[PDB]
Amino acid sequence: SMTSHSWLCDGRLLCLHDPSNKNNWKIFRECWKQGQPVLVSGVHKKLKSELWKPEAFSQEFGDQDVDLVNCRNCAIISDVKVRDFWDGFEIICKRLRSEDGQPMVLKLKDWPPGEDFRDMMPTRFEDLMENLPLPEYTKRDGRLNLASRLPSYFVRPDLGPKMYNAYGLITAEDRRVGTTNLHLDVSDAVNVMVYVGIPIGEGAHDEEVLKTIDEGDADEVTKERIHDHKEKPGALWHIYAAKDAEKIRELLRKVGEEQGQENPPDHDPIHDQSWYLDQTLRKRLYEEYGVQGWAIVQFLGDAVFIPAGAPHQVHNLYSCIKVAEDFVSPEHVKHCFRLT
Ligand SMILES: CS(=O)(=O)N(CC(N)=O)C1CCCCC1
Ligand SMILES: [Cl-]
Ligand SMILES: [Cl-]
Ligand SMILES: [Cl-]
Ligand SMILES: [Cl-]
Ligand SMILES: [Mn+2]
Repeated sequence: SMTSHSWLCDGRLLCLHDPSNKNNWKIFRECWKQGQPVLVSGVHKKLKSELWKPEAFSQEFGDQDVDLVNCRNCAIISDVKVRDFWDGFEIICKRLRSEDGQPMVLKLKDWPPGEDFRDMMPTRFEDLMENLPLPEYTKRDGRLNLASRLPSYFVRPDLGPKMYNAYGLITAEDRRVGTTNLHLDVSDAVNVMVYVGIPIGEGAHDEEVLKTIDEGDADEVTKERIHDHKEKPGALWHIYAAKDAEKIRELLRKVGEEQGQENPPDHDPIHDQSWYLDQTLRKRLYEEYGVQGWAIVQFLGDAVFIPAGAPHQVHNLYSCIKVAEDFVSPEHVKHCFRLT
């Protein structure tokens, strides 16, 4: 039977089933006011799937100049063609190699650049914006989005959306690394998985993906989405309540000191965007500071709602294309106020 919703993270995470259901707000707003993230599945079935393929991005935009990051060591690969990234998205033997001769795990940095998404890709922009869930919250001019309505006493988000493109992490050592490191945003955001690329050549890399999800602390119902429904998993997220950010800063100041970093006692390890919380650090956060998070596996077509001020990190299981839009809900506008 079709149902309006279900629960993940043992009842702590709302999962809405129909992205275009006009009654979603009634269930959504109760969870959202308490500072929880929310998941909405099925957004891929609303989109024009031909507009979101890596081969199309390569063919249409391949000649533009970009920087990449090596996700294993944070090295920057300067001033290469965007086709050098896209043509290795799923075919492993086409990927740029490190000195060791291994194919690199790469992230495409700031592409499209700044606020240029709408100008460069007007048809993609239309397809996405017209199919975002909770549109009174997420559309540029929706009635519950205060972005366009606030004075300069509030930090206003840039014009979006922003695209996030990166390969999947592969090895046991890769389990300890992030695609995007732990950080927080002063605005709310919705992040949609529009494409998951399962590669070929080293195409049989299914079992380390399971160990990563398991060690990632994913719930039993989330593991049933793979084994029972054969949905494509993109990325493993950890999200923490805005109210726990200072306890996370205290853990990361202590670990920094243990590892011989030499940091003033007030510096901000979350703003630095330099940490990924691996299994050891997440267990220590829980045991020593009493802080619990949400471990979320974002499948193809899943939209993750991230509350303003909530620390979060992203670990790609396979190659992913994500598109995110910022918004300012009245529930969380305190997070972007420039005084007290
Ligand atoms: C110190 S901070 O965490 O960077 N911060 C203060 C601010 N004025 O932006 C806000 C960040 C969003 C959540 C509420 C706090
Ligand atoms: Cl809050
Ligand atoms: Cl376009
Ligand atoms: Cl809505
Ligand atoms: Cl990062
Ligand atoms: Mn973010």
